Amino acid sequence: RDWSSPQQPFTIYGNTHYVGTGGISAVLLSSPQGHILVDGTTEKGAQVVAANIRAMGFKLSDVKYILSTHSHEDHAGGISAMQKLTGATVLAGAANVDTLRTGVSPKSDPQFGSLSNFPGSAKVRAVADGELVKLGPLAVKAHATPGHTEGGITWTWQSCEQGKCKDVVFADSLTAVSADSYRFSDHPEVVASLRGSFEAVEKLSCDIAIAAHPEVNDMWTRQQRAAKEGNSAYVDNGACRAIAAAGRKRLETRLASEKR
Ligand SMILES: Nc1ccc(C(=O)O)c(S)c1
Ligand SMILES: [Zn+2]
Ligand SMILES: [Zn+2]
Repeated sequence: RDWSSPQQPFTIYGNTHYVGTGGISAVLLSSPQGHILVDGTTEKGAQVVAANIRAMGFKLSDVKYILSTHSHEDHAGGISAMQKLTGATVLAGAANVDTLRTGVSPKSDPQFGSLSNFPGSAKVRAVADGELVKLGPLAVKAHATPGHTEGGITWTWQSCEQGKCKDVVFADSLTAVSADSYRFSDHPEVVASLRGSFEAVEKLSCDIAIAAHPEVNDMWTRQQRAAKEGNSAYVDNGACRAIAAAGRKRLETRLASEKR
């Protein structure tokens, strides 16, 4: 389950398909009028994501938007390659646009000093908090969830099967992690951003959460459960509350560790 590893794709609910690697989520939201891809995985992973989309019966040229959670190599490293293969427009939070274009994270990032660069993408555009991305019948909402990065976005939509619908959340990372030289306690904007994000995420309408690191919401345990129980195994309307709680715990543990 490495970040670049092959992973046979699978449908989670309705027109929501997992097309990522063994270790990094990517989702295709499909329609007869064209598709939206969420995240690219790693640079090597782009070849996995591309093959996975085709394996689910879709054409790369029909992917019209690529949505970015955040601009680190594990989630975004494959975006540039996928953008070239698809012709899609890449959408991201305002403060991560430059990072996606250059593939270099800025000094505001708590991990700055310890991050690896990744390939810069063409056709990157900003979206605002609350903004709707529409493609034919698809409607995906952007939710600003900064803190791990300034431009982090958590993306939400509804998928349906014969009129039975579920709220799906592609949850950005909410993790307080840094270079050795960084003190969160010295950076009130980052702390406040993280805390606002925990609050936003624990309030989302959230039947099915797909975390950018899939194990954050136990994707592989759920998939194994789904073999007998069906796709209700992915459904858990407390999952966003739980992702937020774990984010809060990681930050509180970190701030305690920093006390003089
Ligand atoms: N070192 C870390 C930890 C956590 C994440 C994350 O996405 O939560 C990343 S990219 C890097
Ligand atoms: Zn990250
Ligand atoms: Zn990550």
